[PDB]
Amino acid sequence: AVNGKGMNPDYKAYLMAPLKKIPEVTNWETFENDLRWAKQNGFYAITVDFWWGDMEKNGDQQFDFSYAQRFAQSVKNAGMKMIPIISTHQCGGNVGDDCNVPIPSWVWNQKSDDSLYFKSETGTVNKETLNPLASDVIRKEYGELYTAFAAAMKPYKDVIAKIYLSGGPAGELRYPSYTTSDGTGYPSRGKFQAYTEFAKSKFRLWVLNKYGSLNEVNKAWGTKLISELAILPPSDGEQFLMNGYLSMYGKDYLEWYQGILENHTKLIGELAHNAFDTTFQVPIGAKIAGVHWQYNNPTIPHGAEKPAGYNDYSHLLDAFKSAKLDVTFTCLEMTDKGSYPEYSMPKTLVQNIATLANEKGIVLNGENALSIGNEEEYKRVAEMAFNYNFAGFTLLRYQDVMYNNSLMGKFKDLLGVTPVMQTIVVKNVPTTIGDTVYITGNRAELGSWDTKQYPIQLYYDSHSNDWRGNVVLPAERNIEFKAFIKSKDGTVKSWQTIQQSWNPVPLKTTSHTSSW
Ligand SMILES: OC[C@H]1O[C@H](O[C@H]2[C@H](O)[C@@H](O)[C@H](O)O[C@@H]2CO)[C@H](O)[C@@H](O)[C@@H]1O
Ligand SMILES: OC[C@H]1O[C@H](O[C@H]2[C@H](O)[C@@H](O)[C@H](O)O[C@@H]2CO)[C@H](O)[C@@H](O)[C@@H]1O
Ligand SMILES: [Ca+2]
Repeated sequence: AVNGKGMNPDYKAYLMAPLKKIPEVTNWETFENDLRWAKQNGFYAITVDFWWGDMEKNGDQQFDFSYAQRFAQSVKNAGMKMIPIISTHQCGGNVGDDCNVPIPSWVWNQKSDDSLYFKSETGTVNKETLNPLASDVIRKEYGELYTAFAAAMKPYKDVIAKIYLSGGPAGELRYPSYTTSDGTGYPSRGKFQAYTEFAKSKFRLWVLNKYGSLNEVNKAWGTKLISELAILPPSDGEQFLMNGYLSMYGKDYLEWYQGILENHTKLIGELAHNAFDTTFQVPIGAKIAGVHWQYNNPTIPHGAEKPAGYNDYSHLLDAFKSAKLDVTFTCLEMTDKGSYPEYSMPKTLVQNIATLANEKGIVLNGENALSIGNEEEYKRVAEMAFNYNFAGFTLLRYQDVMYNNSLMGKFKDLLGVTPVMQTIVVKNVPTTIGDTVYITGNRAELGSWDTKQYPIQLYYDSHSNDWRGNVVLPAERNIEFKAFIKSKDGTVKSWQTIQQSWNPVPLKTTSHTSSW
């Protein structure tokens, strides 16, 4: 893996449940059979959306956690674990949405102003989730829902492995910048969603709070605004994305725009920890979308990410760290294109996020953006997961593998693996001062024969006078590997003579010993 390391010891595979209720797509008895089959194929837990529109449908504090508890019982019956997603977002309207579960309609009556929803540059209204700006309502409702859900799930704390929060559209922490109705779907540039009267006033007061007065604002932006009401978000989104973003105004607007998402993260994180920590003691996570299109566009750089709220990934990730939330990223199955008209750089995106997460000590998890029907995609997911220190991978979605034995088996082989610690010992390595030893092998867990950035580093054991290392390998999988020396300057000096193999890697810890 990157930086002489191996696969993450805590790696786990998860499976996404259907979008609809089990009773609609199947029956409880069969569901339990499925869960046992999934487990048989390396899946540790099943992630599931518990829709806000279902749990507090009729009115404020009129909860219905019956489905959730029933679901939990079957998971317990199957001998599995579950990862619930408190979905405070709408089901239906996004890609792959075979459902229609809006958020509680009575919530929109709480406010008389447009503070609860989103409005695009062109006036397209979005209501598939609450606008992070209405923190007062978010605090009341999410606090109430998180606490209520905790109480109802208390009896099943044993089958709950982790809890996901919903940061916005599709359960991701972002703005609804890419929708068909707004005409901003992939691979188009996104539109900013801060055009409600409420959003305008918040930005204005935020700016005035930072500078104090219009005189100091104009002095900082090098502008000539006559009135405070002139302080407004980008009237021309494309122009802003072309060069407007480079100005002091641009920096300020993007700071606020993204800041709203960072504060949201710290809020829902605080409420979540307060609600679940004492009872469950499990990690809580949230998701960051994979806005890979218009990434390397020359005229409008990151033209889709910015309107979604993603301007400074490093700054965004600090919010997760402080809120004590694990991060989940998607697009692990895709590869870079970076060509007109899409300018799609998914792989590059993932690598950057992973590197940032890893340097910040944030636990990282991944998902596939779209359904997979070929082992090739699984292979890509494997390269990223095992080489970029991902703590877990969640397959989207249930039906894809549950009703296809061939695809299910390939998933088992490549991704449904159990990481086991093993000691690799190499004897008689003709090293010179400055020489470092490494091993690389066929599987993605061993760096896929890469010698540049994915090899696993070995160290010299002065007591036994050899090179060895505690490497984490996939249990019960056949592997082929070879040791090699790297000169001080970072170039391959030589390779071990005979190719080594372990058919298969033992489930129990031991050591593979070979000579140069
Ligand atoms: O709030 C002041 C004005 O901001 C925007 O204008 C920006 C423009 O969006 C940006 O691309 C350019 O670089 O800077 C100007 C301001 O200097 C709004 O479009 C204006 O209506 C506001 O008055
Ligand atoms: O079941 C979890 C969520 O699944 C969908 O959202 C996915 C989307 O389909 C996928 O392309 C993208 O990469 O990730 C998101 C989030 O995992 C549903 O649309 C959501 O409503 C569900 O919460
Ligand atoms: Ca409530």
